[PDB]
Amino acid sequence: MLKKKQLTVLDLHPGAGKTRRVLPEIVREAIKKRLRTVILAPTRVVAAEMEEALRGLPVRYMTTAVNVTHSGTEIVDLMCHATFTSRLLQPIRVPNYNLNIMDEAHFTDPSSIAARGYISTRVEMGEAAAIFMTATPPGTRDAFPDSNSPIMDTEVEVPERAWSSGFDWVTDHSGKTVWFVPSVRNGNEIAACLTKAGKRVIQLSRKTFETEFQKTKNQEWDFVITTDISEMGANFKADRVIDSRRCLKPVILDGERVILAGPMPVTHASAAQRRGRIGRNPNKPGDEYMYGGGCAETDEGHAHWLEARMLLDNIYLQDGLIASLYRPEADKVAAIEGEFKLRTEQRKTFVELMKRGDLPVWLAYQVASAGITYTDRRWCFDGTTNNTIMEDSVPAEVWTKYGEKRVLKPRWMDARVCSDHAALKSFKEFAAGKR
Ligand SMILES: Cc1noc(NC(=O)CC2CCCC2)n1
Repeated sequence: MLKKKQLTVLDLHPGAGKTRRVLPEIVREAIKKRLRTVILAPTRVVAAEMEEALRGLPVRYMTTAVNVTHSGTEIVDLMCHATFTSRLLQPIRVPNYNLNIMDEAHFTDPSSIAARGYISTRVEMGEAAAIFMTATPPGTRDAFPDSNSPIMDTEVEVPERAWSSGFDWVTDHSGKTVWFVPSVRNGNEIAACLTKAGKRVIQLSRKTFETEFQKTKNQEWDFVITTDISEMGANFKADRVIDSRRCLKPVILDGERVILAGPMPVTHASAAQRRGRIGRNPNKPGDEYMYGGGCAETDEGHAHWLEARMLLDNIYLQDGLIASLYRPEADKVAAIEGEFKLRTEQRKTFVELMKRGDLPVWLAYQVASAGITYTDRRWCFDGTTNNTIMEDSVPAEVWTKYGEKRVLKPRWMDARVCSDHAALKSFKEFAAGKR
């Protein structure tokens, strides 16, 4: 496993103990061999759970999700997927880790795909070893993998709107349900319907995950309404998963705008991970998985793989060489390696628009490659009229940094900047020069 030029896919079924049993074995083995090691957690929630499984082992925790005084002599680093890729993009020294361990290595967010591309390229160059930990490696066709205890799989019509009748099985349940919805706004409507029915609902999304997930432990609940973010190692004590089997897909249209297409079927990997939230207790057979559609390989043409190429094109590897995508997922995008390579100043802008600016990768690239500096926000208002951002059927309005009320009308339209109320609120602050 740990010998150089080796990439190992640890593809044990969900709940088989890859994180709490195998990972500590690997780490103390790497420490014994004096292997400089990075451990990549998908979320800060998983990072904290890793500290529990690795407590007592000398691990440097490069995340504020853990309150640990470090000795400085640790050769094992732990950080989130996004942090790894961020540090590669920034002008700071990143060690050339001899061992690279990515947990929940199926994560399809751009910074996770890029991290796999960079790591797998170093392995292919014979410079490092890597272990990708996931029950669902890229290209999985099995949406019903093995589990610790038998699961009741039922294909059933699943609501995606509020309902008044026809779905008694949803509310008649007396256990705890994790419900995968295609979007935040879709989850809002389902959540309000359940709450009106007397249910206690917790809602999880990417922006609220590292805070709202604590509620699943601190208070009692009946339903968790979650987007696909809970595919990344989120553990619940539930006995039922309701799966719409649907997701949104960011799609670049004509190379000039990003739309959120769908909802449309999830991949087999996503369906397996959603189902894999339950059936994890061998002493509690008969957890239920209700799914409301089929699977399809909807990661092809998905904007995240193009955005991953935008990131990797701007990460130094060796002279002019450029890291390739991890080969099992390299065909999901039609992109020329290097075509998004920016020069020094435009690359700095690109990085700042993604970090401080909190813009989607694709949008950050359009602005940076147009030669616009980070604080120049005139592009948020000089787009075409079809690019007018709407909220509550009225055009969105902000006060510009000059003190002028203007309609939000970005030169490049990325639907992710206004996918829900919170997203648009953040983009309005950006357009106003507030960060
Ligand atoms: C999903 C999604 N939304 O935005 C992003 N941005 C990035 O992954 C860029 C990386 C990560 C941190 C800074 C550099 N991914």
